[PDB]
Amino acid sequence: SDFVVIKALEDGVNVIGLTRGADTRFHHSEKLDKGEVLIAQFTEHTSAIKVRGKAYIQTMHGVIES
Amino acid sequence: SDFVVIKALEDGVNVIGLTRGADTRFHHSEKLDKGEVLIAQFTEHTSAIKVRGKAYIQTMHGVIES
Amino acid sequence: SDFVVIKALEDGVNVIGLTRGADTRFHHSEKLDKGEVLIAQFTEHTSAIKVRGKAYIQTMHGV
Amino acid sequence: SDFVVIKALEDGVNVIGLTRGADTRFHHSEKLDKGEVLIAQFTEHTSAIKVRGKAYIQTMHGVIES
Amino acid sequence: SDFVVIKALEDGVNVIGLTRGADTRFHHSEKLDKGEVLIAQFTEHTSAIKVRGKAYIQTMHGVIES
Amino acid sequence: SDFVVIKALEDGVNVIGLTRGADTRFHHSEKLDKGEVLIAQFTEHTSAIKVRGKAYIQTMHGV
Amino acid sequence: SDFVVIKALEDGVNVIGLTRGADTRFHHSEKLDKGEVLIAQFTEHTSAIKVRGKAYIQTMHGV
Amino acid sequence: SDFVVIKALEDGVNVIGLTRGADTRFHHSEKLDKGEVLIAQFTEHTSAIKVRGKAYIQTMHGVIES
Amino acid sequence: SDFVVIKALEDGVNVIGLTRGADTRFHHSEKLDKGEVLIAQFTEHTSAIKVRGKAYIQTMHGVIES
Amino acid sequence: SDFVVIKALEDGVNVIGLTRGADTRFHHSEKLDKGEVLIAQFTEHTSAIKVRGKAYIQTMHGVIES
Amino acid sequence: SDFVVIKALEDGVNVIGLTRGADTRFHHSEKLDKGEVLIAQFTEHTSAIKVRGKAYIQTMHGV
Amino acid sequence: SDFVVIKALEDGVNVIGLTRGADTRFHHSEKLDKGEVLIAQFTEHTSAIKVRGKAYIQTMHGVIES
Ligand SMILES: N[C@@H](Cc1c[nH]c2ccccc12)C(=O)O
Ligand SMILES: N[C@@H](Cc1c[nH]c2ccccc12)C(=O)O
Ligand SMILES: N[C@@H](Cc1c[nH]c2ccccc12)C(=O)O
Ligand SMILES: N[C@@H](Cc1c[nH]c2ccccc12)C(=O)O
Ligand SMILES: N[C@@H](Cc1c[nH]c2ccccc12)C(=O)O
Ligand SMILES: N[C@@H](Cc1c[nH]c2ccccc12)C(=O)O
Ligand SMILES: N[C@@H](Cc1c[nH]c2ccccc12)C(=O)O
Ligand SMILES: N[C@@H](Cc1c[nH]c2ccccc12)C(=O)O
Ligand SMILES: N[C@@H](Cc1c[nH]c2ccccc12)C(=O)O
Ligand SMILES: N[C@@H](Cc1c[nH]c2ccccc12)C(=O)O
Ligand SMILES: N[C@@H](Cc1c[nH]c2ccccc12)C(=O)O
Ligand SMILES: N[C@@H](Cc1c[nH]c2ccccc12)C(=O)O
Repeated sequence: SDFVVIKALEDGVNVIGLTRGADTRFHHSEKLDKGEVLIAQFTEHTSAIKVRGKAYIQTMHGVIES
Repeated sequence: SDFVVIKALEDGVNVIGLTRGADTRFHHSEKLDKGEVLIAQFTEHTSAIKVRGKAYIQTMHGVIES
Repeated sequence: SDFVVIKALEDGVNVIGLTRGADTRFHHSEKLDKGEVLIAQFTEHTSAIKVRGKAYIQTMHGV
Repeated sequence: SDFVVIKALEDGVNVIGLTRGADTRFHHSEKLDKGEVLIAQFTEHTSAIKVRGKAYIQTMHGVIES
Repeated sequence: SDFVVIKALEDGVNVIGLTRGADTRFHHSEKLDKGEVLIAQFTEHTSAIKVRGKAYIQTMHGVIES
Repeated sequence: SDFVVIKALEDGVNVIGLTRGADTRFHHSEKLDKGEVLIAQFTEHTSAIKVRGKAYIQTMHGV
Repeated sequence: SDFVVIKALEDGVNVIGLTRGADTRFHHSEKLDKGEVLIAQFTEHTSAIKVRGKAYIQTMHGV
Repeated sequence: SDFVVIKALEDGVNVIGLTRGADTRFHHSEKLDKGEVLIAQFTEHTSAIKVRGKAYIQTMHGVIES
Repeated sequence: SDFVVIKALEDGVNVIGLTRGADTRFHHSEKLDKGEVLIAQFTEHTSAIKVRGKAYIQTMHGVIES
Repeated sequence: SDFVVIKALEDGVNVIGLTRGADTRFHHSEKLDKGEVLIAQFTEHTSAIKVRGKAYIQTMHGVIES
Repeated sequence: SDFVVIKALEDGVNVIGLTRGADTRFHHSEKLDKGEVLIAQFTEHTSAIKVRGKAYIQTMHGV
Repeated sequence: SDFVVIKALEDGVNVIGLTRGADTRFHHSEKLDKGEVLIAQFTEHTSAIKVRGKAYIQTMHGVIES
């Protein structure tokens, strides 16, 4: 099962889960302060993930650092 | 399931999901402002993804940037 | 399932999906303007994809 | 599921699908003008593919350029 | 399913499918003129493929040319 | 199933498990003191893990 | 299923299929003339293949 | 199933199993004195493992030592 | 399904199939003259193969040449 | 199915199996004298293995020599 | 299923199979004389193998 | 299924199959004279193979010769 690693590079980063299904809305926003890490899966309820703010992101595809 | 990473390189990038099935229409357009990232799977409802605007994109096949 | 990445290098690139089944016709053509990207899977309804117009294209086999 | 990429290197290339089953006949011919690309799967209805005209062809086995 | 790529290097190459099952006979012969290509799977009906004429052939095992 | 290796590099590192399902809340926070290690899986109940505090972290994607 | 690639380097190469089962006999011999190619699978009916005559042969193990 | 190797580098190292399920508590603490090794799987009952004390640890992800 | 390639390096090579089951006896011996090749599978009826005479043998493990 | 190789580097090494299930206790201790080797699987009854004494240990993760 | 290759480098090497299950005892010890080889699988009845005596041993993890 | 290649390097090599199950006895001994080869699988009836005599042996793990 696929997952995303997000490390915040500043205060106030948001990681937002978008709902799986015919409809798409934000179901949760997790706040990260500078240096906090979130390792989040794709799930039965989450089929897309949006990241706002300067962040280091790893997935199976590789890395993107803000 | 396969997924795409999109990093917006300018304001107002749109990531659009196209419906799976006999019919094809846009079901959702997620706006991304500069530096924001979307990690989005293909799903039961989305079998094609369209990106408009300056974006850095990674898939299983590699990177596509501009 | 397998997918193709198409980036339009001109305006009006057509990504044309062809029907899975005994019959072969286009059921959808998605237009891409210069610099726009489509990542499109093979699916229950699409078993062949045609690209008309100048495009950078990636598949599992390469670019 | 296996697939073939065909890029036409001249006008009037034909990509022809041959029927799956005990009988073999052409069920469809798709025309490609110079520079047009066809990415076609093997399917429930297509077990062989014939290409006529100068074409660049990729499969899992590698490349043949006319 | 496994497949074979055949590129005809002269006019009048024949790609022949041999029947799967207790009995073995030719069920189809596809003629290829010079530069024409056939990508052909093994199937429920075809368990051996015969090539006659000058051909460049790729399989999973490699290339065989002349 | 997939797992994460967290080594605390300060006292009071919190490894926070978030609920699998429609709702997202923390159901458990495991505290790690400096030098202590937690190897934690994704499971039926945990679909996201947050680490608060300075930590060396390994996943399938790298450190 | 596994297959063998035989290219005849003389006239009258015989590719001989032997019966899968308790009994072992040839059920088919396919003749190849010089330069002709047979790509032949193992199947429900063929569990051993014999090549008589000079031939270039590829399998999963090499040439 | 995935497993962890722990080698104690001092007396009194504890390897603790945390319960799988909605609830999370310690169910067992195995003490390791210097040079002693535990190879421990994740299981139906254990979905997280905690190490306290100076240890050399190997997992699928690599080594972690001190 | 596993298989053995045998090429005879002299006249009179024998490739012998030993029966699968509680009992073990030779069920067939195939003769190979110099330069003849046998590609033989392990099967429902054959769980061991004996080769007598100077032969070049390939399996998944590699090569043995007499 | 995963397994551990233990070679004793002194007399009196013990390899101890810990029970699978909600409860954890030692179910068996196998003694190894210097140079004796134990190759032990994880099983329906054993989910953790403890080694006491100077030992060379290999698992899928690599080697630890006392 | 997984297997071990034992080559005896002295006379009287014992390859000892231990019972799969709740109980652990030896159910079989196969003696090897110098230079003799045993290739032995893990099975429904054997979940641990002990080698007593000087031996060259290969597993999936190496020698 | 896994298999072993044995090449006899002297007359009178024996390849012995040991029974699978709760009981262990020899069920078959195949004699190999010099240069003769046996390729033998593990099976429903054979879960250990013993070689006596000078032999070159290949398995999935590598080669063992003398
Ligand atoms: N509700 C959408 C979410 C989604 C996933 N991938 C997307 C790509 C573009 C737009 C929306 C999405 C779905 O499950 O299909
Ligand atoms: N509704 C279409 C969407 C699609 C996927 N790939 C395509 C390629 C071309 C055109 C449309 C598509 C389908 O599910 O099949
Ligand atoms: N309707 C055809 C479409 C197709 C796929 N691959 C092809 C190759 C050639 C011609 C047509 C096709 C089918 O599903 O089989
Ligand atoms: N109708 C044939 C088509 C075919 C596939 N591979 C071939 C090779 C040779 C000749 C015909 C074929 C079949 O399904 O079997
Ligand atoms: N009881 C929790 C244990 C757990 C696993 N990974 C975690 C990460 C953080 C907190 C707790 C956990 C569960 O099975 O899901
Ligand atoms: N309850 C959410 C937790 C979650 C997983 N990945 C996420 C990414 C973003 C936001 C929330 C999450 C879920 O199971 O889907
Ligand atoms: N009718 C034969 C065709 C065949 C496949 N491989 C062969 C090798 C030799 C001779 C015939 C064959 C079968 O299906 O088994
Ligand atoms: N009828 C035999 C054919 C065979 C396959 N491999 C062999 C090796 C040796 C001798 C005969 C064979 C069988 O199906 O088992
Ligand atoms: N009848 C035996 C044949 C066999 C396979 N591997 C062996 C190794 C040694 C001796 C005999 C065998 C069986 O099916 O098990
Ligand atoms: N009875 C425990 C044994 C165990 C496995 N891994 C562990 C890690 C730590 C403590 C105990 C264990 C179980 O089956 O889950
Ligand atoms: N009858 C034993 C044979 C065996 C396999 N591996 C062993 C190792 C040691 C002793 C005996 C064995 C069993 O099937 O389990
Ligand atoms: N009867 C034990 C044998 C065993 C396997 N691995 C072990 C490790 C240590 C001690 C005993 C064992 C079991 O099946 O589980």
